[PDB]
Amino acid sequence: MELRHLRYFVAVVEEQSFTKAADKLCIAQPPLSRQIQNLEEELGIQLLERGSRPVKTTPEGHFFYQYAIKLLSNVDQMVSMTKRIASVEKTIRIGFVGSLLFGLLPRIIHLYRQAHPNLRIELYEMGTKAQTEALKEGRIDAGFGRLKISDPAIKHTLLRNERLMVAVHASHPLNQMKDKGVHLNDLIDEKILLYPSSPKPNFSTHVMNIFSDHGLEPTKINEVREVQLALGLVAAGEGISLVPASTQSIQLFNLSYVPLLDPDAITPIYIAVRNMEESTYIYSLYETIRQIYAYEGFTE
Amino acid sequence: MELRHLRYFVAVVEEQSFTKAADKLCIAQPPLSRQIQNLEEELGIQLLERGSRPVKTTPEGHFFYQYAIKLLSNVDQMVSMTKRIASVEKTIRIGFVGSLLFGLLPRIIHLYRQAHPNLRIELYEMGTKAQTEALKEGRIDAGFGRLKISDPAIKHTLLRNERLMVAVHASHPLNQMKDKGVHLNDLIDEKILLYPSSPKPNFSTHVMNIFSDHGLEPTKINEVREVQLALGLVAAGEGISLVPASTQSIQLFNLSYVPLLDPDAITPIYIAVRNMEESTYIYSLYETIRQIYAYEGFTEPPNWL
Ligand SMILES: [Cl-]
Ligand SMILES: [Cl-]
Repeated sequence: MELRHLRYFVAVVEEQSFTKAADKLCIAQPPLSRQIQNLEEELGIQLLERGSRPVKTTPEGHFFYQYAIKLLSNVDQMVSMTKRIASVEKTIRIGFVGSLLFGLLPRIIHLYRQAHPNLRIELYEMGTKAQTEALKEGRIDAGFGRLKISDPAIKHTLLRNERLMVAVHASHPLNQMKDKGVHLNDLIDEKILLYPSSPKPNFSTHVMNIFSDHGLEPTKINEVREVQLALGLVAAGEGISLVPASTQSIQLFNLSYVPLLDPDAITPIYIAVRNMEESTYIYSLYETIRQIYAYEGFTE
Repeated sequence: MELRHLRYFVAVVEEQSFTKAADKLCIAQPPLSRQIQNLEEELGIQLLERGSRPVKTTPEGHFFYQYAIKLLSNVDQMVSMTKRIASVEKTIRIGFVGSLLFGLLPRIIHLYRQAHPNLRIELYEMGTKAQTEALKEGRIDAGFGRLKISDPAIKHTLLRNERLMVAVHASHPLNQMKDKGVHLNDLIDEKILLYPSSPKPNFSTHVMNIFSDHGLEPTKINEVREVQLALGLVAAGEGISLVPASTQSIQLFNLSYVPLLDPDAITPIYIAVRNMEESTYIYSLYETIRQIYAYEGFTEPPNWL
């Protein structure tokens, strides 16, 4: 078949008539019907319900239609992307901490891909310290993390203040405050599961920092390997855990998330680049972030 | 006898029923009638003509009733009167951490004082944790500190972000950077003097928080008793220290204060009050803070009114 067949079919489904679609396609109705008849026989499948006056699709017709608008949209994308390629083949390398996979970062990267069709993008999971060294050595070009950096060779900027939340078993008394929220102070005597167990500093450093900023130091603490351990163990009755809000991407039976009322019970997200960085590719990454944030209704 | 006896008797006389009086006093019938009996047997006279409904007094009981209600009334007046002659002098109690003595706090208090000449102002040196408990128990009315509070019964408000500075001996290599400043990262392998040694959390807890916020954990740390010890030992060649910028009120020979380039190398100042605080005395304290800040060229903290 040809793209003509797909375009002819889609117009008929959208206009809901053989003659009405012919007007927008600028052709006569007899040959338009033949093409669709030729498409159906070439497929050996009935796509349109015959013979409806306001034409309706069959089960396979509806399926083929949704596929077709997507395939024809890909052609449009192909053409548009080809005309905006960078002549010199570039690679951009991005470091990130694992917790960022649960929020906006992936769709930011995906959007970034589309802005530079021929750009090779390499993604590396690394902590903040590793990010700092990699940047200075030029092994990454941007790092996304949750900790501030002290280093004259690095420029870090606050992107957003994500809220912290408490993961609890549904039967925990604190789950009564699911819609109201609680204070860090309410958590002082709980069994608290910190994570990950990876090289420090990491997210568990931050959580304990947050308690410490409020004059608090929990003593019933257990460090577990990764987020899923923390949440799985909470779901199994082992205690509670503090998580970034986006970790709600994980929902488990009898696991519940409770908001925190302390204004500074937060986990900031930063972008780190080299101090003297001015690559258009990195400015473009910043704008992609801004684009996504705007769609989400963020400032900040 | 006790006042209880009088209240029980008065109730039976006034209701003319042991049941109606029992339901008025929120007690069972038996104790009511036994207690009156104890009174009657103690005084040696019959006060009530029991057996007859409605319940009425003897001649003796009728007289006793009149003295009893007056006596009970007199007791209530005694208590009310005693509450009246209790001190009319208003006292405001203010908690603060010692490091704030080097900055704007004393002049804020002095100005506050001038605004309220008949007010007793009491000042107590205490840490954020003790402040929090003192506020909840009403032992202070406002607390000034350098740490956030997590307690639903307390409201804390950021007043200003004070810069941290590095205190060094004048011959330290870091002091070659006095004009430009240095980074927290530059201090990681130095001998750092933390203070004070008073109950945690305190200023040393905050300094190490600042480091930890920036992924740093200095290992050459020595806790000393007080700020002057820290600065004195620096001046003596024992290491370096991190101080609030206002601590520059203390100047020692060959002691040099070096700026930090990290934007978040700061030590915030907070006022803490009870969650539902609305006393004009405290609003006035708060306005005094804003007036002093405006005079100093500091950004004013947000409006109360
Ligand atoms: Cl996010
Ligand atoms: Cl000050």
